[PDB]
Amino acid sequence: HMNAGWVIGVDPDTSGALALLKPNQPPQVFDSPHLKVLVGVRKRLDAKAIVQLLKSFEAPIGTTVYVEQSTPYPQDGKQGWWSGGFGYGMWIGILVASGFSVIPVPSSAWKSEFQLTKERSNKDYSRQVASQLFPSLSSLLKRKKDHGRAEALLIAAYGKGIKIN
Amino acid sequence: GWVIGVDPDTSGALALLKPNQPPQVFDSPHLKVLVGKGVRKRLDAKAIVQLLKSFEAPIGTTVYVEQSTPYPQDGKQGWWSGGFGYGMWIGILVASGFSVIPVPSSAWKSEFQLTKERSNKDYSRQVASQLFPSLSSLLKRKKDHGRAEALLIAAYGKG
DNA sequence: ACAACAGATGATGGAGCT
DNA sequence: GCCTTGCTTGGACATCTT
DNA sequence: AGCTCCATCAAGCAAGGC
DNA sequence: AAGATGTCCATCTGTTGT
Ligand SMILES: [Mg+2]
Ligand SMILES: [Mg+2]
Repeated sequence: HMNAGWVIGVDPDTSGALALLKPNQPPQVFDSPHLKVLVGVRKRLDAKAIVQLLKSFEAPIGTTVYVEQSTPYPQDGKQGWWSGGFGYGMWIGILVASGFSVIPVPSSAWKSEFQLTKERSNKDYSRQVASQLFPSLSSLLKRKKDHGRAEALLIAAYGKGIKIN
Repeated sequence: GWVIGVDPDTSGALALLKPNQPPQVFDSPHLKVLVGKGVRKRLDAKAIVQLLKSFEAPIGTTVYVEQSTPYPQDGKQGWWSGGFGYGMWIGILVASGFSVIPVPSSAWKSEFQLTKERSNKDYSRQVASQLFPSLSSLLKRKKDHGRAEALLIAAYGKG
């Protein structure tokens, strides 16, 4: 049956974001909190700020959350393979440990519902798509670096349409 | 008062040191996921959460987690699994209210001496079964490296 | 400083010394 | 079956096409 | 702060041995 | 049931441009 609860979508990359769709209320989008961690320095997801961001929502138990399940290319550096596994594994861990119902979503699935093929590609037009589905947040999607916000929104609007049990 | 040590890899362990109760080690629960062709073993986050909750440890108990630092020669997939296990344990632990402290693999050497010569083929399992003779039974097979590693991280944290 | 862009795809931690 | 050893170090996923 | 060394794994998948 | 085919990302580091 059709999901009437709260729907969250997560772009788990280190410049990713989380979108929160409540029924009958305006959509919201949040950039993922990060840290300067010395390794010199790079960005890691901030688990502590994430959990307190999730705590702030005060969502019901078992609220469904759709997490993009992404898969680096053979030519991407091993460091990026590591970071990829880290953000994904941290997001699942926090969400599962926080009582959310977690659904991984292949990148192809949500891009499929919104007709983001080679022509009119997701990188060049996903922000625009998110804008016209959620006009109230189009101010936060006016920049290239906001690609993450847009994906989180479209992952959420994808999962919203998935019938549940 | 309580000390937990965690080896975060796909066949790692978690060790739990209580005051006035014997020490304990647990294998990390895993499920089987289907990636590409064949199946991969991943940490089961649902089961880990249940495990921690069963401990009934004080709020904000300190958990030492071994840092994942793979070699250049290692495959990309193993870099990814490394980051995954590490980030998942960190996620679960922080969200469950524990206090996480990352520990490098070499950190326990400073307290208990280890060297490239006379390398740990089975050396780790010996140091842990010395320090925790209660559990010498569950350390007698090579597969039990991860349990020894969890214990030894725990003993570093405690010390 | 913040952003957009271009290009390759990459170890890391630590102790001793300058 | 499970345990150990030896070896490289690695795409995943959906869609056509036999 | 720099900069020399130098030590630290693991995943994943075939075979054998039991 | 397979097998070949197609089509998807991103990190991390400098460099340029607001
Ligand atoms: Mg992504
Ligand atoms: Mg280890």
